[PDB]
Amino acid sequence: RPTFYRQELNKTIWEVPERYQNLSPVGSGAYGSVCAAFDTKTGLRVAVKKLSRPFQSIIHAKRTYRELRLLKHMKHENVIGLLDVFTPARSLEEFNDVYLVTHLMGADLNNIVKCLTDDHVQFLIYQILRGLKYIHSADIIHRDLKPSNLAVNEDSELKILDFGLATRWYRAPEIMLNWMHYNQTVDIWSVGCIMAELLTGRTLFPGTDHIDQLKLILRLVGTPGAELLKKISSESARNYIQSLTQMPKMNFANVFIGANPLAVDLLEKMLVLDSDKRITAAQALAHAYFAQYHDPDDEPVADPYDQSFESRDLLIDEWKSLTYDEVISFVPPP
Ligand SMILES: O=c1cc(C(F)(F)F)c2c(-c3cccc(C(F)(F)F)c3)n[nH]c2[nH]1
Repeated sequence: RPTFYRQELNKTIWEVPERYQNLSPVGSGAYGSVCAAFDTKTGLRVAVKKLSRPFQSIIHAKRTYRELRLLKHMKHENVIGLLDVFTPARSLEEFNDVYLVTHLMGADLNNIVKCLTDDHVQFLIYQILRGLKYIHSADIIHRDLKPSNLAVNEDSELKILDFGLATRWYRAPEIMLNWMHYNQTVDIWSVGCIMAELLTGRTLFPGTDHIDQLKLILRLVGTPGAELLKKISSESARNYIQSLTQMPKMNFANVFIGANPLAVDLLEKMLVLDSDKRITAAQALAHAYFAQYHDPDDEPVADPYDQSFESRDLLIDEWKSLTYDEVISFVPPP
């Protein structure tokens, strides 16, 4: 056990081992607090997230467990992964705080949209796909892909954060409609919204609520055709969709006027209404538009990921304790 030490950071008390010096705040919400820090052990500058109220309820105890499990598993250069996880507690008894350490990045991909040429787009969307491809392959849906959770370095290396746990502007139509069985291509939808915005400077679907959000989607990709109408289970949804004014599928080359044609082509493939026909992350990597970056032996997939716990209803002391085992078994990466 290393030697810890204490300090007050704004509202919160922080108790981090001595290897992290010069804590400084960076942002905080109901995620927890994040500080910037120096890691003496590795020379790296890191982000340290102190979780807010890790075990208030059954749903926070599960959230905490899930998030430790996700971070422990992600090892890929376009996806955040865990440098360290630690607590001040020295037994299960006194365990009430969990800290996660990851590579610092602070800028997010919005902090760029308000500053975006063609090759900059290519490199940025190719990286997101290369990380979705890894993510999807362990059988995980990000579910909330959006500019603010895509972090970029000063040399424009990109990493996905906040995966698996979950702004309406980037959600697929099927989620707006509440479909309970959506597949991984909801993430590819959002990628489609994000590349649009980068090439043009504008939000593609700045819906002002969820009905609006959908009006604006169907305006570009058209109302459902019969092949798709026939796969909708839900009475009420079928009825919703089918009761709007019929809208034709727009020509993307008009709407994206003078974008690279290759880029317009990819969009047209990401933004298919029918989620069964949307391109996949692995197939999009092979698309013409990443001609300059695509390499099939440098686009790895993930180890299997045991998500069997998502269907367990456990006590608050049980997730707490499963988390604890996970903090303990943590083997730092090389
Ligand atoms: O019970 C359901 C409910 C839905 C729900 F998405 F519509 F809600 C669906 C969908 C589905 C998929 C993609 C896009 C759409 C669209 F946005 F075009 F309407 C619907 N496929 N199958 C369903 N079965």
